[PDB]
Amino acid sequence: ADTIVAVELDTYPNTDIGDPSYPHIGIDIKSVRSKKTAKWNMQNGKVGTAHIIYNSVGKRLSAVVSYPNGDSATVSYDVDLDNVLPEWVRVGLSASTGLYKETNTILSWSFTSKLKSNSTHETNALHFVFNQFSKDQKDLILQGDATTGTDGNLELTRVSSNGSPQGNSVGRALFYAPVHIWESSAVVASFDATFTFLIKSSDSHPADGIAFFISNIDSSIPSGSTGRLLGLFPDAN
Amino acid sequence: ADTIVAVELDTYPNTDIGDPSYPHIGIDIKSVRSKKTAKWNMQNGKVGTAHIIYNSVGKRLSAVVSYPNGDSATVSYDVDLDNVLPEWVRVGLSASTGLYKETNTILSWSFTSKLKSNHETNALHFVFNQFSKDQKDLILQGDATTGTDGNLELTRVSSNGSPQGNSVGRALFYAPVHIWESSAVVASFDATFTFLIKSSDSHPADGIAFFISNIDSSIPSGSTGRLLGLFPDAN
Ligand SMILES: CC(C)(C)O[C@H](O)N[C@H](CCC(O)O)C[Se][C@@H]1C=CCCC1
Ligand SMILES: CC(C)(C)O[C@H](O)N[C@H](CCC(O)O)C[Se][C@@H]1C=CCCC1
Ligand SMILES: [Ca+2]
Ligand SMILES: [Ca+2]
Ligand SMILES: [Mn+2]
Ligand SMILES: [Mn+2]
Repeated sequence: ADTIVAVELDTYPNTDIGDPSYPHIGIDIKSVRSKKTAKWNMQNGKVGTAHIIYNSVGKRLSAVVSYPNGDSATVSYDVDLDNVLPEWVRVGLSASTGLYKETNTILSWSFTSKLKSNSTHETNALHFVFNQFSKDQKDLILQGDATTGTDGNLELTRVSSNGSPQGNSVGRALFYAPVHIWESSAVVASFDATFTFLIKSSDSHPADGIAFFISNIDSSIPSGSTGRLLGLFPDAN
Repeated sequence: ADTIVAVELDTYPNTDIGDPSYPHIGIDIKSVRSKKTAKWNMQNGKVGTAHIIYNSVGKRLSAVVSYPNGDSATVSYDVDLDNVLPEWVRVGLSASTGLYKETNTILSWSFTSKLKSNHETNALHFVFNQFSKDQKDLILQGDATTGTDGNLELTRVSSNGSPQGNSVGRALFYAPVHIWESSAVVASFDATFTFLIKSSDSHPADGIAFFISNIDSSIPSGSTGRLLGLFPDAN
């Protein structure tokens, strides 16, 4: 079982897995059962924006999803992610479909991590921005059904050439470089990710969702990780 | 009068008011009496760094002071600045000395604020690693001058290199900061300065603070020594 820290955009209410009875954002530490959730008025076929932020001083991971009509949901959780994450990690995006299905299209993705040790404004830092994904995107490690098509969009799960999503699909995009999320003597580690998405469905019950995740370097899509496990977890412990 | 939010590097234990009995860092919302505080053993004459951090989603203002030897102190407060702060305000540095005195030298000051919404994102980043005699993007107040040594001297220093007593100075960024907004999914900022606090006297005073306030903030009077150039009295 890989280590996973994630912010999950859960579109399908699995009440078997302990998911509230509505779509929701959640914060997941090493389990699909969120540590904290908030109700999320998913808007069909609209372009949504997610922001994940964490600084290691206040030790609070936060997320906010928002749609252009003004509506948004926030969730936040307290943890020393240094306790739970390895020094070095990859970061990425995950999505999945089940019997219910939905476009898991990523239009934009950006990330910044910064390690500020004990000195004069000299920081280890990494910052990347993707607003156009391209067929051959050599700095993404695509896994599963994820393709970065020619439309400038990351499709984390399968889609027909006719705009209909495929069920039973799992996909993920990881930055190629490992990220220095922490190190022993590190007074401030902090990161933040934004991504824009289009989750659209002809279904009543689009499913399932998209997630920003951090896991160890040679993280692969774990088996039995589709639909409700959003490509992150092998099972639902 | 002019609302304030500060992170104070308070070097002098003023129990006549509300400090703790050791030098310290604290988060001040409208009052010198820190809403939270942490023990901070400032290292005389050693160059240190301070990082203020805040995002409008988690509602937690955080701050950490560290020196090169590894040592650092941290303090956080849950607070929704959007509720305490005008949409538009200036940010700055402030410092003061009293009977006891020390250098309040700023070597570097940087600042980022970002206001997002539904890639509609307004932002303001600035960085000073060298201050110059003619810093037209700083509004200097009180005894603050931008020395010839490339540093910002918030309180008065001698031509010799020693500190004045009973001094109070502050540097504010010229441009007003849009610190939050109506359709603001995220309104976050973060600020580090590096500083050199030096005394020969056995107990230095009084401290340095990063602060946020309305656009027309001026030093309220007599806030020297224990009030760190920020609040009029000790309420
Ligand atoms: C929504 C999001 C963009 C994540 O806002 C975060 O607070 N990042 C801001 C700065 C924007 C970042 O994209 O540069 C402050 Se958080 C902190 C900034 C320095 C790097 C670590 C994260
Ligand atoms: C403490 C805090 C305010 C968070 O420091 C940030 O890293 N701003 C620095 C400013 C560096 C300046 O050169 O811009 C990093 Se932001 C900047 C963005 C891309 C180029 C280098 C770093
Ligand atoms: Ca679910
Ligand atoms: Ca004091
Ligand atoms: Mn869920
Ligand atoms: Mn104090």
